[PDB]
Amino acid sequence: SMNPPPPETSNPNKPKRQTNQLQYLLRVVLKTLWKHQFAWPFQQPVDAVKLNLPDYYKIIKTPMDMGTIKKRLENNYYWNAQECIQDFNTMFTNCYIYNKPGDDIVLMAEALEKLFLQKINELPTEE
Ligand SMILES: COc1ccc(Br)cc1S(=O)(=O)Nc1cccc(N2CCCC2=O)c1
Repeated sequence: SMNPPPPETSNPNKPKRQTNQLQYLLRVVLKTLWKHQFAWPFQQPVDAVKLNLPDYYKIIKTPMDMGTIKKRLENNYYWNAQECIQDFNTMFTNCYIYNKPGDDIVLMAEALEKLFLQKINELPTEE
């Protein structure tokens, strides 16, 4: 009960589109970060029970993780690339809010974010 319902990965009344940029976000950006040695804490919603983080969802009220983003991309949840990019940024931002600079989890987020930005820098112009 300490864990909230996970963020939705489908929403039938939400509008969505498929674009070459969203395809790139799944095939390149998500794939790259997913396979990284530092991906594992971010591959699923924070489990405040398993990880003994009872304060986590008192502090982080807009949770996000790459497991959710992966399913959202696979399920064509997004209207555009910016919506997806926002989810990645929410995930990083949450980490920096909850944890202390220089913590192991923050070092991992920072490495992933660096890679993220490198991949985003090559995002193709739309169509
Ligand atoms: C002592 O616990 C750890 C130490 C270092 C690492 Br790396 C991971 C863990 S953990 O995954 O067992 N627990 C843990 C603790 C604090 C923050 C986060 N997370 C996960 C993603 C977002 C976020 O804030 C998880």
